[PDB]
Amino acid sequence: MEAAHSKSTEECLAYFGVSETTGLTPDQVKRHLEKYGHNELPAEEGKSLWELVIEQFEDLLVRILLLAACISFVLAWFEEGEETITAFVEPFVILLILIANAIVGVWQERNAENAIEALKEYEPEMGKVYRADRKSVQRIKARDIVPGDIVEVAVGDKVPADIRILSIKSTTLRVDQSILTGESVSVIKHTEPVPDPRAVNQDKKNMLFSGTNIAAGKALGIVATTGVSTEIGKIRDQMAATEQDKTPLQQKLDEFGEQLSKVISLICVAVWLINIGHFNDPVHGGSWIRGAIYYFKIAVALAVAAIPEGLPAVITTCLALGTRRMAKKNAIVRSLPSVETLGCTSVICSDKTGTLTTNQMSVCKMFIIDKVDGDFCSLNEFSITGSTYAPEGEVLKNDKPIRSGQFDGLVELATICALCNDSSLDFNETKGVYEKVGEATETALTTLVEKMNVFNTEVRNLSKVERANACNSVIRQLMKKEFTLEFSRDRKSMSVYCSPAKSSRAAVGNKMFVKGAPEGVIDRCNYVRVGTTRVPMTGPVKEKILSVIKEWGTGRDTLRCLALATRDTPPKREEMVLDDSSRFMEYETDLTFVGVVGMLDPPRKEVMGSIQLCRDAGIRVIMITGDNKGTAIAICRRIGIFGENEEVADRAYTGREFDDLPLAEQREACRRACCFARVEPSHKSKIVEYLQSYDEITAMTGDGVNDAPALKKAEIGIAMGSGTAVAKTASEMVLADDNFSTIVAAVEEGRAIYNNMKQFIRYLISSNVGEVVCIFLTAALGLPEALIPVQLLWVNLVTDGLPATALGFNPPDLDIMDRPPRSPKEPLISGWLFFRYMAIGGYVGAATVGAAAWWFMYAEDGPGVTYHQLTHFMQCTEDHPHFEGLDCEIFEAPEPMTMALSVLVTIEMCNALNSLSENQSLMRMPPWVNIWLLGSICLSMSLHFLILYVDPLPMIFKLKALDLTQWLMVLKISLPVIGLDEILKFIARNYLEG
Ligand SMILES: Nc1ncnc2c1ncn2[C@@H]1O[C@H](COP(=O)(O)OP(=O)(O)CP(=O)(O)O)[C@H]2OC3(O[C@H]21)C([N+](=O)[O-])=CC(=[N+]([O-])O)C=C3[N+](=O)[O-]
Ligand SMILES: [K+]
Ligand SMILES: [Mg+2]
Ligand SMILES: [Mg+2]
Ligand SMILES: [Mg+2]
Repeated sequence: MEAAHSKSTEECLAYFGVSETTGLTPDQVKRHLEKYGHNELPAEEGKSLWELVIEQFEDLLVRILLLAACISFVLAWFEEGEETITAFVEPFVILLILIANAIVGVWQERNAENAIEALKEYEPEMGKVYRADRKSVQRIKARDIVPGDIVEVAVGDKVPADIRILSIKSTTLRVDQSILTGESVSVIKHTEPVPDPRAVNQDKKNMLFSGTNIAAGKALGIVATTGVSTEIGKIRDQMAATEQDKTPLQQKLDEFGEQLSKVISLICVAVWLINIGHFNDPVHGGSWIRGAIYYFKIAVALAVAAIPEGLPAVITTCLALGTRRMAKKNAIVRSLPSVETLGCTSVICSDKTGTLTTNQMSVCKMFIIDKVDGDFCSLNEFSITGSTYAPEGEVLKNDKPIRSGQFDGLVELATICALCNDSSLDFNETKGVYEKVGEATETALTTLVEKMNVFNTEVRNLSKVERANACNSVIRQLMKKEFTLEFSRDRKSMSVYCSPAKSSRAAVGNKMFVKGAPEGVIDRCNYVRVGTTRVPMTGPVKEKILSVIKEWGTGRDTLRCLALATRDTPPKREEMVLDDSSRFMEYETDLTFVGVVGMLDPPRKEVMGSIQLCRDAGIRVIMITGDNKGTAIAICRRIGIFGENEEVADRAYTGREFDDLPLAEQREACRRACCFARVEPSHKSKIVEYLQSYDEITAMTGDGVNDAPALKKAEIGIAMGSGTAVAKTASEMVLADDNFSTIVAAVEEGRAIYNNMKQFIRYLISSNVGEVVCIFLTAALGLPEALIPVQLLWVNLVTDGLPATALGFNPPDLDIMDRPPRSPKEPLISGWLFFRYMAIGGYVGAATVGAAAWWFMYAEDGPGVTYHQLTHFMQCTEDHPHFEGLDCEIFEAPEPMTMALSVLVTIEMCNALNSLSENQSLMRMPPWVNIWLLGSICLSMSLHFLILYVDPLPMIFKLKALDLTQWLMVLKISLPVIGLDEILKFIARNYLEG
């Protein structure tokens, strides 16, 4: 039954056909279960199935490397008639890397969700119904509640379904709806229909919503909606329809691959076309394969040589360590490339209740009467530190710690807060936090008493369980609560009747403690207490009170105020009737004013500073709450979204205000406004969608069910640890300790990750360029091969593979978060940076062939051949006239190849130092800054000196120990690459941009 809110109670009972007193007949229950089903959502699919491994292979970089692994495998398997390993090793080790690259991927999010599921422990939901089976109320399974079921709820009960209220057994019924509507205060329910057409759940005050909590009172209702049809279920399907693209980092790596897939196709056809004349016609050789496609085969192999091969591992490595860093900061991350997405965020959309605030009422201000000199009235005002239900906090007077006990007025103020209270404080030892029992407004008073400690009770050696109501149990030993006068709307206050206990100080008679709305309570006061003494209510005194209450009610410190009073001479209890609550206001007269407490749903202490750090980084914060506008504006002014006296007007919109604007004017209002209040869960995603329409990477921070669709819509969703389950599943990042200052740390991380990522990409791609140039120059000049694929394989994975990993530990700049977020359209690799590594890449290729050629001609240790003999080494034969005094085996010597390899590994160690910064000289920013890099240089160089002197390795890498003087030549070739990059860096500093 949809829209049950807009229909009368008797109209709802007719829809299912069930008496209010009897209940559902088992015949009806059986029919109502086949026409509506079980009250539950589809099974939780937070299980990482083994089909989600293909998601790790959606990255085309891995796919390119996978494709390059397959086209490097086939040409060596069916050709050349050689089953050696040299051509076979690279095919499977690439495949061995990729399968291992996918391991960490499906293990990270698996380890993540196992920590997210740990956040909420199993507490099976139940429900209380009335049926024709038994007259007594029977507690049944929550899932077995059908629409049309007569359901009663009491204080503390979690509403099992979307229920239309029928009758409120108590005077008033308060319902906490923070997790669904973001409403900071509990709502009072009625039974009358709401004929509002465009009504939000917040306007539907005649129904109970599933998932919400009952604050106070009890009522009996009719279930109008169950299962996925409920307001929670509607959102579950709402986010199920919500679709998001790949993470900004993941899609930025993809476009780099599309650029690398082009040069892979470019050099594949370039080598194929330059050898024209030989191709496009069958020549002497290769008749088994028509067309002589031999030139195509060597072109494909050369294209594969351009792939950094080791790169898809060094990237995942960098993200992996950056993830556990956040884990140290109690931040759980779903996907690996989601650790960067917060580093390129332009707008952070945050929810209010539960996210920006603790969602726990806290008494922060509090005053009593100090002196009454007829015309002069002074007050004793106090401040209370805290922001949670925890008994942790001290009472201050004029920002100085005081003992509440030495104030007689405060002792009585506590006595009222402890006795006139139907709520308690409990310590959830499972979650390790303090939770409320009943109404938040009263629990705040309970917390206040525990913090005050008016009798100075030692509580040091008490467990957190019995600490929750320690100071309150001391007060409750003094007076005996005879009965309580429940809250009523016409009066807006409540009171309790108390008689002394244990005959202690029986000189005084019974008392009556009252609390309620200030103006209403004070109007019924005739006396004000000054410590222990009482004086009449004078005009000036009356004014001094109301002036402060009005001040605390608005402005700088907008609070929820509450006046506290006692009735020194209460009526005899036999002359009081507790049947009609309209008599209660009269009983609460001739009162004595004691004091007033100020409370609010306070912002988290880390929120204000975090917002400023985001602003300094150029990240605009925007509040999106379902709470009323007044509270929203007030919170914004405290955290720094708005100024103390800043004129908001159309920088803040409500649900209706925003829904009345045309679509064109709606998206333009999302770049101006920074506060949207009284907002449906639908609008939250729409605001995110609008910000994304201007190509802005926007984040979302929430905790409630109404935040779920927006948490999923954003590029990155951030869920609070003390939030709903659906919010946790809809997000990628989960703050485990609700620390808001973790976000700004995840921004610095994401900016440090991306910057370092550009570095070891440029570092690895430059090496492969040199290799391609080397292989090409060899085939161009007809020289002996300088580098064999087995050597380059070892290099790109080990020797310059892990120094690239050490580049992921480059120190963050000081100007890392004083600059705006990077541009979305801005590419990972630019045309300038392309030329930059292509220039040093070209040098590497020319240096490698030059090193080997040096050994053949001008090296004293070498044969000293001429250039013609070197370029015609294949025409060499025994006793060849043009090769006099030379063995043709000298062109297969391992010594010149060692030169080409030692010049390659050394030129990368120098390039590693240049890869420290992008535009900073080594003279300005010294190379001894990164100690992680230097360690990688030594280890890789250690292996290089290990790969020459060990003896078995030179026999498989075709190498030999280098000469003591020949090493000096290597340094005279490798070192200039520093000066090359230093030149490129020089015309970058204030010459490329200045
Ligand atoms: N309009 C109203 N309708 C119903 N109750 C009201 C009320 N206005 C105040 N109260 C009751 O007045 C107090 C101050 O209002 P506050 O928080 O400053 O709001 P204001 O700005 O002054 C008025 P606004 O809505 O036009 O903006 C409130 O405390 C309790 O009920 C409230 C309460 N509770 O959970 O909220 C619980 C409770 N018990 O016992 O559980 C008792 C209250 N009480 O007053 O006794
Ligand atoms: K997300
Ligand atoms: Mg290779
Ligand atoms: Mg919230
Ligand atoms: Mg108000």
